[PDB]
Amino acid sequence: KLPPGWEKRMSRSSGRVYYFNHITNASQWERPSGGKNGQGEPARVRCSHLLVKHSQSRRPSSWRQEKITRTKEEALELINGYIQKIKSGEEDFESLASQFSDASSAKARGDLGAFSRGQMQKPFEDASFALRTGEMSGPVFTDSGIHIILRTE
Repeated sequence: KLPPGWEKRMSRSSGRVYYFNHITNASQWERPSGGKNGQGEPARVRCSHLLVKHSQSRRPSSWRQEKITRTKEEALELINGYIQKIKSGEEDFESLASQFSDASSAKARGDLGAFSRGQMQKPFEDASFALRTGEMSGPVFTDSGIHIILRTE
């Protein structure tokens, strides 16, 4: 049971049971599903994203700063921080993407418009098509950096 990529898990050195998606890297306390079959994946999706680049990004540079020097671990720490902030309700995805995304799409609040498979980098693509409308991904790693993805359509 459970939608694609989803599996029930438990925290190490902890007992907290939760659900994790191996494709989007998303984690949540709520069970992802409460019967539709042969549904497959959407042929086209619309997603927004928040990208945090690091020194190993295929291009350690963005509109935010001339030279990206933070490491991958530092970027992941920032990504985890944005996720937690969005999940608490303290900040919203759009405002954080507009302010802190190292991607130029920040001017459009992270919105990338609609796309099909074969257009984006594989990891980003895989997470995007495994998301259901309104869902947000966990940390997704690509050559560009680390992203937080939100499917809007």
